[PDB]
Amino acid sequence: MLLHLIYGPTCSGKTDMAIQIAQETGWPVVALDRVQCCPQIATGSGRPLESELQSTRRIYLDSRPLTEGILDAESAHRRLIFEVDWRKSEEGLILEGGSISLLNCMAKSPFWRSGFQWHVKRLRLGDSDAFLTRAKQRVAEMFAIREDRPSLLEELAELWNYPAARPILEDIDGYRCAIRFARKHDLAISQLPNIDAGRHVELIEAIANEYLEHALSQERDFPQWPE
Ligand SMILES: Nc1ncnc2c1ncn2[C@@H]1O[C@H](COP(=O)(O)O)[C@@H](O)[C@H]1O
Ligand SMILES: CC(C)=CCSP(=O)(O)OP(=O)(O)O
Repeated sequence: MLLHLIYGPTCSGKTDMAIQIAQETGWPVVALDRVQCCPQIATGSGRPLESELQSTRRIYLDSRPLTEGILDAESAHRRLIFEVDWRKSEEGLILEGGSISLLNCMAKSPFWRSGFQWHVKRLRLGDSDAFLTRAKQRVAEMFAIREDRPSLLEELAELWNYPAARPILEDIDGYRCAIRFARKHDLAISQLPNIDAGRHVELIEAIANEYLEHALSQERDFPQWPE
């Protein structure tokens, strides 16, 4: 089997790159992401829109309530090995994502050491300013009110109802920022999606800066995959 590994920092265009290869080849893409396995934060966690898949398939390693905690990395790694192992008859698969703890498991795992052909692509963080520009547009996309999917702020207000979701979302990019932003301005979290004209802009810029923080960590902690 051919495994087309696309990894790299947040807001690097990885997902679209993967969808395009998947349109051409017909192969599924397995999301190398733990946080995307909670569909209740589909939007904030980066899941492509159903419209954006262009009819390609995108495979998550689990589907789990947020309050069950984010999928741990060794469990996600067991799962990934299984989604690849039972498709072993197929020409190729696309593995795309930015999970730091999960890429590190793949790099320690003997499973990948043997038995596959590979095309490996590592996307890198650009200049920070260009990064923040892409980040801010991404966040505004995740903030847009559509008919077909809850916004980030809507996902957050829904879950804030459940006290056990609170600690968990405080450890997730975007959400952590949005929560801190609410307390900073004395806003109920319920209120974030009604927020004045130019406070929308502060919050977007604040999240983008949390995304770049994360992308810096990804660049530090990522494995160096051989290619
Ligand atoms: N898709 C995602 N969306 C939001 N935050 C994420 C995402 N993936 C990782 N994180 C953050 O980075 C830490 C996850 O570690 P990892 O999966 O090992 O990169 C999480 O604890 C979140 O704080
Ligand atoms: C880490 C966050 C906020 C979203 C996950 S999707 P990504 O950000 O890994 O994706 P792209 O490189 O934009 O496809």
